[PDB]
Amino acid sequence: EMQLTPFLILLRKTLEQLQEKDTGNIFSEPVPLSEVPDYLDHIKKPMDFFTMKQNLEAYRYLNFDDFEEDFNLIVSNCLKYNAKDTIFYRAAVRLREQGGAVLRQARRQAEKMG
Repeated sequence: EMQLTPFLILLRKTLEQLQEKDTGNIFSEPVPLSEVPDYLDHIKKPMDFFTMKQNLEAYRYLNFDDFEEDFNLIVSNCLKYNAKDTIFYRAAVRLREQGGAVLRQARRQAEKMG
């Protein structure tokens, strides 16, 4: 029923909006494992906005929940790995806060499609 192209257009816009909230671009690329050698010790599934864009374009997000789940991993991995008193941890809290409103608006648009 629901068409694929307008859904992917929405996800592209939503991803851009989420990225815009990450003003430091600290989530724009994968955590460099060369520089954080213990990262995979703690984090089961790394995620970042570039990997999300690739997934998007590989038609790997066919419902809103799967897209939102990867965004949430960006946040949750960061909260997990970094101490509370760091800029990184607080950036993840802020992203959670500001990304929430973005996601809620985008999900309503997706619901209007079905």
